[PDB]
Amino acid sequence: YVNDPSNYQLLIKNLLFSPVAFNPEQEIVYANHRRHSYKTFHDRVRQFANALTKMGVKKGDTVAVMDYDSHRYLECYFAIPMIGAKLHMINVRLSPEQILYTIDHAEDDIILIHEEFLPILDQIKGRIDTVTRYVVLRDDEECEYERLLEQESTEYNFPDFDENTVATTFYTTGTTGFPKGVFFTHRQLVLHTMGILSTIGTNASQGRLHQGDIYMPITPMFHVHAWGLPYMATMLGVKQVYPGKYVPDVLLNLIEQEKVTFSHCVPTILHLLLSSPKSKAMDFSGWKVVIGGAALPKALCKSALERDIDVFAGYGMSETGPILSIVQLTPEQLELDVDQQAEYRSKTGKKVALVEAYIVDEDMNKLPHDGETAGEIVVRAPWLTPNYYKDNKNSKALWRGGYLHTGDVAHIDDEGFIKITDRVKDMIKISGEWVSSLELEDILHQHQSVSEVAVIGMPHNKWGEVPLALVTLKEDAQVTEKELLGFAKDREALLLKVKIVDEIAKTSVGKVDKKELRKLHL
Amino acid sequence: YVNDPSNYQLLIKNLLFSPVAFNPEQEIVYANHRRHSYKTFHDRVRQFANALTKMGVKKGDTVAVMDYDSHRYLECYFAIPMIGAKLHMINVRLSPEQILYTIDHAEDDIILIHEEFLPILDQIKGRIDTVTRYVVLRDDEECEYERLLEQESTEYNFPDFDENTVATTFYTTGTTGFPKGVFFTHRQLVLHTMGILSTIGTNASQGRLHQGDIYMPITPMFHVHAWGLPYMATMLGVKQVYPGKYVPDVLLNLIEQEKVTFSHCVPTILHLLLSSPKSKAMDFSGWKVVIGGAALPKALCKSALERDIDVFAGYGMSETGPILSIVQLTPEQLELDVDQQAEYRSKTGKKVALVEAYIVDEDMNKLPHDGETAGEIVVRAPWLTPNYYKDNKNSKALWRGGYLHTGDVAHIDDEGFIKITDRVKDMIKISGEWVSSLELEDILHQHQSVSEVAVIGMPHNKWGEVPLALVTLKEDAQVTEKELLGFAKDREALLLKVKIVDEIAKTSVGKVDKKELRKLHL
Amino acid sequence: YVNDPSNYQLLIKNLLFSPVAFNPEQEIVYANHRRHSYKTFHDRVRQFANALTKMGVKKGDTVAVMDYDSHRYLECYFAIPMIGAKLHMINVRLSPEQILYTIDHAEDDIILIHEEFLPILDQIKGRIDTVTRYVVLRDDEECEYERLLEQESTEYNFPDFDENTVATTFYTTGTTGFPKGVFFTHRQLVLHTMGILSTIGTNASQGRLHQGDIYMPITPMFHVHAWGLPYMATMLGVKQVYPGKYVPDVLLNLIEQEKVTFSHCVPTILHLLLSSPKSKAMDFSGWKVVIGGAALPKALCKSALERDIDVFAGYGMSETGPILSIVQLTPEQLELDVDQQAEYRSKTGKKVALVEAYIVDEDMNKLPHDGETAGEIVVRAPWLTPNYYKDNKNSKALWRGGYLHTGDVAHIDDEGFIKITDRVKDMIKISGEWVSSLELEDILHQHQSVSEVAVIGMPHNKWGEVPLALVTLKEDAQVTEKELLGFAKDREALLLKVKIVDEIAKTSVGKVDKKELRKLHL
Ligand SMILES: Nc1ncnc2c1ncn2[C@@H]1O[C@H](COP(=O)(O)OP(=O)(O)NP(=O)(O)O)[C@@H](O)[C@H]1O
Ligand SMILES: Nc1ncnc2c1ncn2[C@@H]1O[C@H](COP(=O)(O)OP(=O)(O)NP(=O)(O)O)[C@@H](O)[C@H]1O
Ligand SMILES: Nc1ncnc2c1ncn2[C@@H]1O[C@H](COP(=O)(O)OP(=O)(O)NP(=O)(O)O)[C@@H](O)[C@H]1O
Ligand SMILES: [Mg+2]
Ligand SMILES: [Mg+2]
Ligand SMILES: [Mg+2]
Repeated sequence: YVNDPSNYQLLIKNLLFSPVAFNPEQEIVYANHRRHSYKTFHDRVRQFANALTKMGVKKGDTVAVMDYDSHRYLECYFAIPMIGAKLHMINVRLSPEQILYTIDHAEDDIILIHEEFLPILDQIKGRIDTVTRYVVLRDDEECEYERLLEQESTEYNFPDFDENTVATTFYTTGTTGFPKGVFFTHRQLVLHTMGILSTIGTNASQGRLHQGDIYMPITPMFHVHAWGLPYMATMLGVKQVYPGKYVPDVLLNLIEQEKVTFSHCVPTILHLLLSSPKSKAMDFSGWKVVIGGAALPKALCKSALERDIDVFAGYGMSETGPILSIVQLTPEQLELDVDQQAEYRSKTGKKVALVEAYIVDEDMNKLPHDGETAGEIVVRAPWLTPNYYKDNKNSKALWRGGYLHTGDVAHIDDEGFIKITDRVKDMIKISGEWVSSLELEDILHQHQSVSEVAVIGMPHNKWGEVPLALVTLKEDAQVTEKELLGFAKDREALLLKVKIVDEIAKTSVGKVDKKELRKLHL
Repeated sequence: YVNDPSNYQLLIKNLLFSPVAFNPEQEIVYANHRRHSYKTFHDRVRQFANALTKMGVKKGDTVAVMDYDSHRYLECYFAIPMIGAKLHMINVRLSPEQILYTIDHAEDDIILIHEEFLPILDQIKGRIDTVTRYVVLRDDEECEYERLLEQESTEYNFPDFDENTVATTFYTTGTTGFPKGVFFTHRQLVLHTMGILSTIGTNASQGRLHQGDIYMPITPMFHVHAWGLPYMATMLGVKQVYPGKYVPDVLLNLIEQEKVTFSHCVPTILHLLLSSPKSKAMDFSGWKVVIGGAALPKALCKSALERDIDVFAGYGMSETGPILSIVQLTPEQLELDVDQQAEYRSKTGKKVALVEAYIVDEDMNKLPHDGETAGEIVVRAPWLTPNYYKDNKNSKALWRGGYLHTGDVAHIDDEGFIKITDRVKDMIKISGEWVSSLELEDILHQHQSVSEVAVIGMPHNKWGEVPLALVTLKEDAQVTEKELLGFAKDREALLLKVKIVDEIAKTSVGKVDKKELRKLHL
Repeated sequence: YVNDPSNYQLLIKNLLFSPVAFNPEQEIVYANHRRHSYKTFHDRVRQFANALTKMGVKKGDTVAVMDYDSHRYLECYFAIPMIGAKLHMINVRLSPEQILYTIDHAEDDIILIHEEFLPILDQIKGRIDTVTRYVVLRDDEECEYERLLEQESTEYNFPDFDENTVATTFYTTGTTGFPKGVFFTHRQLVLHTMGILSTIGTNASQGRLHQGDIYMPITPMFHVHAWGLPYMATMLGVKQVYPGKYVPDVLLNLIEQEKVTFSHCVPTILHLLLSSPKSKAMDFSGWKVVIGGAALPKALCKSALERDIDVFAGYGMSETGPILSIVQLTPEQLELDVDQQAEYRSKTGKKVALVEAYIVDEDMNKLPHDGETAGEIVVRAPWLTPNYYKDNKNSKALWRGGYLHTGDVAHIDDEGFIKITDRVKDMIKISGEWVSSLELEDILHQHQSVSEVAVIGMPHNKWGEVPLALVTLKEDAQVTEKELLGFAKDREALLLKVKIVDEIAKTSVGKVDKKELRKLHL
């Protein structure tokens, strides 16, 4: 087969071999374990490509990875798609049965697994069918990955192919069902990297990623491509530090010792870092954390700002690149005091380059951006999944009306800021209105004796759903007093019914399992 | 969206609206039930398109059909792909559990079902999830299909789209596993129609389909697109007769009364037609039957030829268009007596236009075409399925080495004739050689007291498999005598071990279930 | 670059290596010069590919050919596109200045020229810039083509590429302007071959091309791909005879000696063949000539039919494949006497498979097919050129309204027969009506003393054009008598003005130059 050289294909190999800046002596660091350079990283990628080719991996095969944040994961990220194979990212926090389901669904050919998840694989080994090889990863010289890499040469000619070939795949958390498989191509990943770099690098003076930064991930990195940050960092040729296990002390040592300036985490990990005693005598005025898990609270943002940390929220939903929104503050808003700055930073943010992001009601009428009217977000972007893997009913509901349906209810204002209120499946329909469960669950959580609250909604057969607030307490506070306090705030008349429960069911990842609560409590 | 008009897309709507010949007053006949014209057929197709659009069917939806050969099936064949939807063909001869599996796997949106398969649907109705509507078809005016057609107008503007959009899908019989989903696009179907028309219409004087023929199908028509014949006939604008139930008497009346000249069936139906008493006083010297089920025997071919019937074999395997080979006789071979003509007609035939069809061993070395060396057939054609639906392990084994693996062992000769010997999974490996089970099962079936024979193969742990001949008899013939007769023919020394069984297990369609025999008998 | 094997590309190499029928011992014959077999033809094609690769020809280079009908031209037809280069066909009947213009416009890299056109090249050699090599072709062993072929081996691996790569190009005759460059791709040529084979091979009993025919071209073969016949014949594996110079005696010897059954020519050559004395004692009842030049007259058709020749007209216009219409007679019309059969055969014919062919007025309103209303023909087909080479103004006028504008006025009837009346640029607009010049020029040509007549049209500044009939006579017949005879036939009142001229200007090919007549006579 002969192709004309003029036709250019967007490939990940161009992301690695044609960076914005390449520094041969820049360091890739795996926490207290392994330091090497970029000129060693490229040779390592070529060696891994040779080893994969020797192993029988081809243009259609699937390699699954199950480990922590390390140099090996970045090497996989770059080497497996370049061969033409597909990289399946396994969520290690799922239950072993869910992991078995995802492995059978994806039909992986090779499995690279750390030596820490071996007991999990022991339970799920008899019932796995398609895997011809397991490669055990270790933090010492006894690693099979290192043994397989050290036999091959550092020379490899990476092929080019169509830019629409699938590169990566992973599964959703599954709070509402079984996990859903989402996949992306080489083109989509390259475009996402360039679009996000154009959006966040061109900011005037706040929340920008540039070639002088030092990057350390704090998100799982096996979920949403670690927000695409490991790709972007590799394009900038910046120093990269990989922590591994996420122990707050080792993280607060890696920051400081390595002078990390850019990272991204979730509100729980940020709270753990800020509350650790070792952080009380630590300098934080070089750190730019990006919070993208869910619903950055105002108090956490204010405390982080008072610690002189550049904190801003981002919004992505695991099948949209993932990045769709990033908080960017103009220099006029950089004067505002800590309260107003926290208010602006806590929002989901404005849409990134090449994104439509309309707000819509049902039937698709494109509600106005007045700042209080709420509706589902429908988006168009170069890096959206076209459907779900081996699913057609949910794929059909995903792209209804020619737009991707996120399933999140939000209100946009005149300035373009987006504020998510709830999920579509979690809204409470009283008569014809959609009542967000999050707002009144926060109202009830403002009580001193309330530990946690979940609102679901119970059928009335007269007007519709009626909110049901399942509350777990720490002290003795009475059921009637919750209703009295709720009447004292928020109009719900007498429709707020509160039930005291011993525990509130969670999911495997850690989110609240509302479907399980509906199963137990009507 | 704007497309340039110069770019031409191969679509089925071009197959219908730009035929080789269009005759407005040509007849479409449904046996003793409904006669109409082509000028009524086009209006009917447009009415069905309007009804489907009114029903909510869109460019990605799936419509399943479960009925006999009729005008309605042709209307579905043409109207469902033109809308952009996908036509799922349901094999009604499968067991209801297998039908449920295929329905769940395909995720059909609408189901059109005859009133005869309603009891089957009753068993499989609770466990079906994706179907929003069932349309019951009837042979009287009470048909819901006719009621839905008569409400709409005969005007419709059929959209154009990409020629790689999937048009049809169906599942394999499943003699070796569970059924496998295969799909084809608009381009592939159009190319298959044109290629087969070029191959069979240009024959000099034997076995040709031309614009003066009358076409009646005798194959299921819900399996392999009825060999693509209903499309091809519609391109030629020839008279089409649809029998329905396949009763030999009604078939032998439709031939004669309608003067059918071209058809296609399987050896069992042909034997039933030839053995019917009503055929003893019937003229057959205008009929050209195409036999494509499996292994046209020489005796049947000779008797059909003595009845002055133009009989020739065709080879296709349900995921290759299906047509790959057609027997075509040069005018020199038209002189040969009935025995030599039967020998030439019983073969699978030469490859059709735009087909490679190499013979190969294992490891892919492309064995010579000497006429006795046997190997697997590997093909390349414009109309091959790229993979299996929602399957990746079997898809990977399907296209190994860059060629489609049929799984049939055959030998090709210098003239180009192909003769299938067995299936790959049915070959017996004694020491290093592949022994076809079909040849020695025929040898054993030549016995007078043998009713049927199946050869599978039993492990020896010394050289390999050892053939095991499970034989069902009609009379008293002894186990030792089978071995003695086998030694008298065919070198197998003493390796032919014969076991007498009461019955031989079959599959749902009617083929011999060799996997079940291996499960019962070791 | 790696491509998946499932994706199939329509290429000419598949036309050669995957035919409908391949016969190794079938003969390719070059009249009284060279006989070889197909097994020699394939080796010759591979040798030519090796020689072209050795010469520096690449995937974008251009090779021009300037010779007669021979085996070498077929070898070029097949070998040059297979390499990926572009085959430029040079019309040797154009004036040397026009040939220079076309050569400079196309920018040919290599030129293969016969030893007969060498004096023409001598005049046009200084002013040619892009040609790095001339290869002189001869009918003896001193041919440079044979010398270049005999040095290479008969083994070559032909590459595959995109099916939209340009394969052939040539220029129009230029009766209305300068020649216009038209080009076609591999896909278009393959589709044209298959579509025409499906259309003409499936005819019941008249005018069909099958695998038992013997093919000899009588059209230039450097113009419109010789109607695509050399490709189609090669797909059928039929015997091919190439005459060379078109001497009527050698043609009438090649027919008879080689038993040619299928050919195609123009009315002038057919008249010369029928009027030759050697044809008076010749048997013609196996010959099927296809007449596609222009306007097959009824008298010629009747005389050819009385000679027991199967004659039918075809319509194509050098940028539409070219074939768009072929006359096909149903078996009911095969009973009709010679007069009615000649009437039916003289028409342009019905459209071939996959062709729309609407009749339209100006502004595009799609006039009815009543049989007498005339309008321009607008067509859609898989094998139409998308634009003109290096032209954008005429390309824009070519595809106005989303349909290709042929520029011919015709009327279609209820049965689908098309009858061209004139060209759009040749119609005479009296007040608001379009008067065909051909009809009244035939009326005037019915006079005994008229040798030839051309009607152009002279401005009146009152209602519009007024026909002007320039007539060249053989005898003394008077100007007034032409008008009197014209009034005796045909309503033109007194608007038919006739002028006697000594000679009527023709074009380089031989058609009447109406633009030159407008330049000389107002
Ligand atoms: N910045 C944010 N603010 C508020 N909510 C957010 C933010 N980022 C993400 N979310 C929510 O978290 C979700 C992340 O999606 P995902 O990672 O697939 O988990 P999931 O939706 O629970 N998986 P599934 O149960 O299959 O839908 C989004 O759909 C939002 O509902
Ligand atoms: N002319 C023929 N001569 C001999 N065998 C044939 C012929 N035509 C078809 N066959 C056989 O019949 C098969 C038809 O394939 P198909 O309709 O999918 O049934 P199947 O193979 O049993 N389905 P599956 O069990 O999933 O492979 C071919 O694969 C051949 O093995
Ligand atoms: N069967 C036919 N009957 C009548 N006229 C025909 C027939 N076939 C071709 N023609 C005419 O001949 C033309 C052939 O086109 P072509 O070979 O390009 O010559 P041309 O039109 O003179 N070149 P150009 O001057 O650039 O348009 C058609 O456009 C018709 O006008
Ligand atoms: Mg989600
Ligand atoms: Mg099969
Ligand atoms: Mg023209």
